[PDB]
Amino acid sequence: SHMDKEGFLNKVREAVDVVKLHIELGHTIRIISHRDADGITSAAILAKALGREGASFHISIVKQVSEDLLRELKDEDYKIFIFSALGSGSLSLIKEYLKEKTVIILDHHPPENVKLEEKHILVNPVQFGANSVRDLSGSGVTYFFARELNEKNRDLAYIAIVGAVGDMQENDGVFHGMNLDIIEDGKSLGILEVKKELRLFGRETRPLYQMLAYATNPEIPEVTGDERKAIEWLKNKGFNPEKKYWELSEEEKKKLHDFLIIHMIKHGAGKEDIDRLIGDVVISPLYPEGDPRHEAREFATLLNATGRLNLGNLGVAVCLGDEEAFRKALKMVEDYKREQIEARKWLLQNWNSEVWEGDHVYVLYVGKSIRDTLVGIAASMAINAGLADPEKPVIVFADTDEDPNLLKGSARTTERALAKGYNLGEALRKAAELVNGEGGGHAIAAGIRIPRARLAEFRKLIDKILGEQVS
Ligand SMILES: [Cl-]
Ligand SMILES: [Zn+2]
Ligand SMILES: [Zn+2]
Ligand SMILES: [Zn+2]
Ligand SMILES: [Zn+2]
Repeated sequence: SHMDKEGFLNKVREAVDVVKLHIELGHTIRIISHRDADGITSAAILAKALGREGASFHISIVKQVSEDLLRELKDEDYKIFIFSALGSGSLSLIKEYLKEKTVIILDHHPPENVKLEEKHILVNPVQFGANSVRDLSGSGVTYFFARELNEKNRDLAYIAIVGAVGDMQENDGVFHGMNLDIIEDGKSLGILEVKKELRLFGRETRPLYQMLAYATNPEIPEVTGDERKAIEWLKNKGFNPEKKYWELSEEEKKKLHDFLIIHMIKHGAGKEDIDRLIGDVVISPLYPEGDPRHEAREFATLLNATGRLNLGNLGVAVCLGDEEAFRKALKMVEDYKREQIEARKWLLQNWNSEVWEGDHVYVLYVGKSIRDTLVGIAASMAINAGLADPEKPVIVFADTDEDPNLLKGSARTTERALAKGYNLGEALRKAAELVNGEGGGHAIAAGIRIPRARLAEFRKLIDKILGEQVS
């Protein structure tokens, strides 16, 4: 991909001029953001930037943009609404319910192909040639929005990268697009640094054997999910398994990298998984070593842990420096990682007996066996554990926490399937229209909410829609 970076920044300037019209008049800025790391960092960037301009703001951290949400926002008396890290897939609904309000969309998902009214400004790098999952995240769009508003907001560069890491925008091992420009801004201020290290969770707070056993993207053969074998392997290679990765010297890290690469080669791992095991890791000298805020992936996991318990507002406070909010949030990470471990064990046990395999898709309905906010991780795990054909997309459904008759689904696939022509966001958007649902997202990763009554109909429908995308 090749962005028109200046054309995108010109659009950012247009949105900044609009929001300053309302700041001048003392209008309270209504902010709607997503509950994962990309949305939480986005909300904190807006909260800090708008605080620097003396503006007032009201933040709501939500699970998605829905028609039910927009009907609630229609009755709110705010003059301007800012959607961050979401909203691109709901332009028609935003046009309908917020017609007489000013709306700013700071997002990176493929936008719905509809025209907007003059007071609804879409700020999306995809419209300027960006790859939606590599070149910039929602926190990155919000960062450049904040930077154009005030140059001092460059000190939010690390927070913006935390959201990009939460969105796995360095999933192939390196950063791309305007994420590299954010990194340069943070390096100029000395608030972040890019290392070439093991790209796994647990650099700061986990012992080495849990860092290896937790690895699911990519998995480490025979070691993933088995802390006892991880301990044996580390000791056999001359490492203290209880030591943390940050406590290793640079010489020991390189020795660990060599052993892991040899291990994956000996067990037949693919080249793409080997090449992304070691790569860009962003750390921040603003925080001490051993603190999860010191590394972007641990920081993002910490924020996701707060949003998992409907406490994303606590995660926003952590980004803004609330140390008491940090002390609470730190106690939420362990149960978050444990639930992912149990989710993988449930997948390995029940995939064969429960999965619905069509000609172009896997559809797995877990009921409540996996939390609805974890179906995206579950779908990726099925691919990364070898349960699913890499060229066949995986959709995992779970009952929503709020409505047992409503399902939340996440679709995930690989680059090999994208080469076949599959586009999960486009397919889910079309299928949702036919079963009274709401769906959309990236070509490689998308989500959908449908009534539980429509599950059997949806499986036949999405299999047909995906099959027609095949080039
Ligand atoms: Cl999703
Ligand atoms: Zn160019
Ligand atoms: Zn997303
Ligand atoms: Zn995002
Ligand atoms: Zn690149």
